[PDB]
Amino acid sequence: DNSLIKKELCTEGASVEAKKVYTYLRNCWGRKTLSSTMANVTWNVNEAIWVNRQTGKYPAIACFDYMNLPASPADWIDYNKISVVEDWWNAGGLVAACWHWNVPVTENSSEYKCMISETDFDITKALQEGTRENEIIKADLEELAGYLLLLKQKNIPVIWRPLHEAAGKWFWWGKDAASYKRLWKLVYETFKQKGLNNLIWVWTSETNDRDWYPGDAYVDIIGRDVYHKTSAAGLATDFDALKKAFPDKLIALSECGDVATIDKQLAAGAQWAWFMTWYDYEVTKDTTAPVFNSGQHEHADKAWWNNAFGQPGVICRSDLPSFKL
Ligand SMILES: OC[C@H]1O[C@H](OC[C@H]2O[C@@H](O[C@H]3[C@H](O)[C@H](O)[C@H](O[C@H]4[C@H](O)[C@H](O)[C@H](O)O[C@@H]4CO)O[C@@H]3CO)[C@@H](O)[C@@H](O)[C@@H]2O[C@@H]2O[C@H](CO)[C@@H](O)[C@H](O)[C@@H]2O)[C@H](O)[C@@H](O)[C@H]1O
Ligand SMILES: [Ca+2]
Ligand SMILES: [Cl-]
Repeated sequence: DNSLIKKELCTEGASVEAKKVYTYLRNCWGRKTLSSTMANVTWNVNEAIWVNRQTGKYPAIACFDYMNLPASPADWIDYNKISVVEDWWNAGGLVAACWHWNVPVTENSSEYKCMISETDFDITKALQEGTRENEIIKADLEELAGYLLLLKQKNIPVIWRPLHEAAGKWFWWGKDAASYKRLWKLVYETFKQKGLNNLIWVWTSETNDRDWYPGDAYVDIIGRDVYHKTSAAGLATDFDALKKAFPDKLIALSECGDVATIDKQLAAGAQWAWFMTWYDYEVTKDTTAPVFNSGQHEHADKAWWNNAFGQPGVICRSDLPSFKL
């Protein structure tokens, strides 16, 4: 029974494809779990290709990262070149994106980071009109809205997960809950101003952090990021806690590495809407290097993925229905 899960996206006039994707996810709730991989760093499906070469199947969802706004467009990274994203969608896969929001390490720096230990960027100043920090984030949102509009123009919906792990307090946007929620609302309202109706909004919870929750008007799905947790009972306890906290929303395992196998998690009752393994930089950065074939992987290796795909409840790319017209 999925009747508790809200039926409509929080976005007024959401795109036809985004509604189809959301409806399918809602229909899968409690029955199936989608598989997902992260890009190697930002803008490729190298980890999806790796999983196929390890297992014979592709993950359902491929995720991309808009982290490289400061350098793009550039010869080595150009978010205007959306062919990698179109190709994956046109091969029948679902598209996701997150955003490590990189900001100057200090005033006038040419180096950009997101962790609080590596940048003194102040969110309080970023929300004050016209400060250096405010003009920076407004210019980033303006550039990113342009990139996402290229996908909306192509009728590609995006499972969109910005500003993640806020209550872990290790990113610059996790200074305090009140400014965090103002920043989320600013992103949401900016993207609405630019007509981005193709986004399904995923808010990443640290559990027990309702004061950081941006609110029902700005969130569609709840995400949870978990590393180094090999007790399946522990993961199911987290799953059930999030379910009690947000009874009307899908709950996903939006990042994971070094976690119990999916069969153990499902047996324990953790029925995530999807799981996405993080990328292993050295293994998948080059699909033609010998390391690409080893099967070893810092977050989920060949055995883990072969176990996941051997489960009835797990959806691979070929199991998905069509989300086009
Ligand atoms: O332009 C400004 C930027 O320059 C630097 O990054 C560019 C550089 O990125 C390399 O990947 C890094 C990435 O920068 C992150 O630091 C990433 O952090 C991840 C953590 O490792 C961990 O996994 C965490 O959970 O998640 C984080 C988010 O992904 O790590 C990776 C790996 O170290 C890599 O892509 C480089 O290739 C790239 O540099 C370019 O390289 C090409 C050729 O390969 C050159 O032609 C270009 O001129 C670049 O040098 C800086 O780190 C950024 O923060 C930012 O300042
Ligand atoms: Ca740029
Ligand atoms: Cl497949």
